[PDB]
Amino acid sequence: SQAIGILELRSIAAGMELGDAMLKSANVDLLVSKTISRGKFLLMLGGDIGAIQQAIETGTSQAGRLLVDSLVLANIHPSVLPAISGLNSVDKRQAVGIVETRSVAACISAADRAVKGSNVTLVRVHMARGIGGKCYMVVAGDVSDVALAVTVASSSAGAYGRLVYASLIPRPHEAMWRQMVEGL
Amino acid sequence: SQAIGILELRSIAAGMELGDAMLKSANVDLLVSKTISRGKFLLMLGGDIGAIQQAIETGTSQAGRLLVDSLVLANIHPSVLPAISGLNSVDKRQAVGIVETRSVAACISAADRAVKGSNVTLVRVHMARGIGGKCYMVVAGDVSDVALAVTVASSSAGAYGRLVYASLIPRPHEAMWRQMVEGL
Amino acid sequence: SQAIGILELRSIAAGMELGDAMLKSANVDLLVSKTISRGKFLLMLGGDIGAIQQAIETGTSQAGRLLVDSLVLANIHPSVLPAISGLNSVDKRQAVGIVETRSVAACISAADRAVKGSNVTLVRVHMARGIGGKCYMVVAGDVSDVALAVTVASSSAGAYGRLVYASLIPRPHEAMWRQMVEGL
Amino acid sequence: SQAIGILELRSIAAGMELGDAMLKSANVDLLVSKTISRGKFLLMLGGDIGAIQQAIETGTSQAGRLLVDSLVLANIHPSVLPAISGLNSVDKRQAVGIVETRSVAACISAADRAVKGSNVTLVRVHMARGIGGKCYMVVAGDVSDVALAVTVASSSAGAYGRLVYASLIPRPHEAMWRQMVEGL
Amino acid sequence: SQAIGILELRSIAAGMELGDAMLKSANVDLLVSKTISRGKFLLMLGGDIGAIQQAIETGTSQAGRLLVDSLVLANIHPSVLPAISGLNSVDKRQAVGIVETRSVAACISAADRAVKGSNVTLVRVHMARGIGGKCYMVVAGDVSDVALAVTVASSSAGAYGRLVYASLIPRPHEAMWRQMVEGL
Amino acid sequence: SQAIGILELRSIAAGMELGDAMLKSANVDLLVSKTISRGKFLLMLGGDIGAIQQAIETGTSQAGRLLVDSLVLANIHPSVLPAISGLNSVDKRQAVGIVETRSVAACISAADRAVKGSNVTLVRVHMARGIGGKCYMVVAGDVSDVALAVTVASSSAGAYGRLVYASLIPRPHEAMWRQMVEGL
Repeated sequence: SQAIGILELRSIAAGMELGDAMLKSANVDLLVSKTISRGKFLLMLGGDIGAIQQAIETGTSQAGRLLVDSLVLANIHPSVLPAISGLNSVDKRQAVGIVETRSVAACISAADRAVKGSNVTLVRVHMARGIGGKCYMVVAGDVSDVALAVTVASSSAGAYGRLVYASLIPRPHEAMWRQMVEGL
Repeated sequence: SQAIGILELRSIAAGMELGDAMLKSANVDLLVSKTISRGKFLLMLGGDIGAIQQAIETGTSQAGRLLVDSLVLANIHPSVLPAISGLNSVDKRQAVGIVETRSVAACISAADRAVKGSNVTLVRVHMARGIGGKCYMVVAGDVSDVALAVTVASSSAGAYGRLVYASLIPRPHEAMWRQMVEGL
Repeated sequence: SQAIGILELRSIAAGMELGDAMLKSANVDLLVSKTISRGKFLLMLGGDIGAIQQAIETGTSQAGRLLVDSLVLANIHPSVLPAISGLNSVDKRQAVGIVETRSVAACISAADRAVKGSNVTLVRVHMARGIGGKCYMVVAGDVSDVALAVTVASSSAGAYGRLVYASLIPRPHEAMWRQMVEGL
Repeated sequence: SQAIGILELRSIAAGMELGDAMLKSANVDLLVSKTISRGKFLLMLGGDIGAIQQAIETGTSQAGRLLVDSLVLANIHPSVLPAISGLNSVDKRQAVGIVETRSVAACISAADRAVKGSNVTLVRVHMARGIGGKCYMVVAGDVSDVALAVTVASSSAGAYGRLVYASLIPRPHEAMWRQMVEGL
Repeated sequence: SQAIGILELRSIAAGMELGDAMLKSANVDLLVSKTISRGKFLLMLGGDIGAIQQAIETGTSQAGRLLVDSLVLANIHPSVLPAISGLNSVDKRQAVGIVETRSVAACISAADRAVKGSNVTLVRVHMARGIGGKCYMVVAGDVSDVALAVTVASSSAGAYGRLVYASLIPRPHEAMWRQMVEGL
Repeated sequence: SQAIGILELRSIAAGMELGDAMLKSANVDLLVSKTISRGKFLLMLGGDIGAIQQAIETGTSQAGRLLVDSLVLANIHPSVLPAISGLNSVDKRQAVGIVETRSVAACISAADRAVKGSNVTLVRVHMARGIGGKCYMVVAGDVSDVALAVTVASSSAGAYGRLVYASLIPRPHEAMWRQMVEGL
């Protein structure tokens, strides 16, 4: 199915010459393109596995030694990709769970295995910064649906030692709701 | 409600003179008592918060230099106590969950935070070797309630970080099952 | 012919979620599964070279950081597999041979190089504690065939140097016998 | 009177070829033989001072580099030998005494200095793990004779300082009792 | 019941200004008042727990930084106190036991638990010097009475790691008698 | 029965003055007398235990500090001695086994116990150099006879930690034959 591509650079200008260059390389779509402290830059792609590799190989080779890190992920549930570049609309307020990971590489793995393993709506996959720091996912649904989403995430991230904490809020406060599902 | 008391001794003989002692001191129940490598000894007690606090107060005051450590845990779901000393009757085979911890202090606190929080039956709590070794609990029930129990147990054990791994098995094999709920 | 697969994990719970997993993954047989001090876990599998390679490929890819080590052994005399998991029926008392090794990887390779090479019946293969601890095999039969088996086992284990000692007992005492072929 | 012989080997297989050997060498009795962590092996023999000295002389000369250590103990109260290999029939429940030592060499010398010195029946001598690990004896009888046995055992073991702790329990609980005189 | 108070100073003159000052502070009684090598001084009190604390608090505060150590013990069998400042008269020559301890604090504990735990006559509690060196007790009575006195002392001192040796002489030589019970 | 005597010197001329001097000292026979790198010299004797000791004591005392090492072995099967100074004639081409040892002292022990323990013909006991380096034996006979010869050798050398490898060639190539039994 779909794929996630990531390209992290040490120069902000390069990430934009390499941002516009991967858009013309294949039919990939841009999800994240923001500066990271203190000087690094982040690019996140998605789409067909062919387009992604053809786009990530494109940027990596041109980046040369400006490239700080680049990864590509495959077999990603399509409902993960809009959780990266934005949110997903909640159907109705219900139970919530959050899984915090130690590296963004493990964060997408735990969500992919969480949507393909339950019925929750993956709300958003936000990162406090970078590609090696605190990243979290948010999921909502039944008290049971969320309960299964966390355990598969707590396993897929725990099996790689990149897990910080995972909690479940069955009755989330009206305030905390509009912060976990909407961010503010 | 109920309470757990634990006393660890540097001596096997010192544990037994104090073992019979706390039995007479009040109205507690003897839970665990066996050799801990390379020669430490472990005691566990389950009764009322009053009977446990005085019994443990009897042991820590007379253990002296042979006392390695002691701890008191209270407000415990009663079914935690028989899962410590023995097994709980598995009504019918269903889903199985196991949380593995590094500290039995964090194992019981995770086990207590499971039976209060879900409809699973706390099958057993085992300690492979030591009060700082690989302890783990087992819970069984519907795939829904088991996933919740594994998460509330991993939340309480993960906030203390003594969480090693926590997995859920919905469809356990015939060979696997008689080894999780019975041990052998 | 047949094949052996082995997966060692840093976690007891992680071994069991993966244990039930490789059972469903193909057509293998569960050989060994128990706690390894101070808290590692061991898995062994016996089936066909195809079913074992994919099952082990399922486990090493999902064990992650909890994976201590893994290994695949193939082209195995079938009677090695039951000597691993249990005992083989001693027809009549005769001579006894035992080769003791430091690595179970070298123990099975010595055990396989014994039953193919002599008419002895591979009684049992035991692992006192660990995949790097004192493992040993036992073979029985005529004093002639047993001496050959001890030598071909010590040749294959001595070229790897993980050979500790290998002795032959032609006239085993009544007390000795029920301890070598049965263990107790 | 009688005598005890002890031979400790670095190899499990080397212990068994030599085990059957000393059985044929004279008229001794096989007392103990089991795996000692992490892979040492232990042998104990009980017979006559003549049969034990030659049997041990047979083993130390042929053990070579695999020999960890050996020792001969003589002029032993006969009832020490069955307390080493097994248990002694507790006639009726009474007072219980236990002396815990660090060395089995000092444990037997304390146990021998107990049955000669009091009317207690030496219930059992156990070795939790190793010839340098937590060994201990158990004696039973009147509260009078048990206290004397614990003292003469602690005097002989305390002059060697390998004494860990020595306690007396006059009124042992029902749970405590079946664990001291039987072990479980 | 009664109490033991101890005050150890670094100045001999101060221990006598503070010796006469605690006599007028309450109704306490003086037991020991001798110089310790090389310059330290010892004061030992007894009587009601109120008088002792009121006397020991008196000396400690006035001693200031001349105070080397001060302790107070409670629930002391009254028959211990004359064994400190002197001896107790033997009713008839019989069995004897001696318990040597590593600190005077543990020496009074083992005797208190020895008289309150048997029927022996605590003869004397002498110290070779100081409050942190070799101190011993002497007890006499039946062969059984002494046997129980030693084991409770060997436990009360062993549980705190301040025990050196404990022996029992059932038939003490006529000479050694007038040295353990009378000192010379 | 017979005996083996060995005398290793640091001077080549001394080993020949001491070579001719032990021939006139008793009725001993000379087996080996060759230079060892880089300057050491080797003398090997045989015959009655009286003659050997009387010859080895003769050379050792005269050698003074030129003596690098000297040993004497007793109860040697007479068929070992011609395997040292030369070969033994093969009756018919059959199975072959070779045992390599880490010190010449263990090499003669494993052969002595090999001829006295089977029916093979000990072909030759050659050393690549010195008395502390790679020495091997060669034996021929049945596939079974050799199989027993190796295991007793692999034990007698393994029990002293001076064993390198031991193999068995049941169908030795026509070429390798004339190299293991004849040397070339």
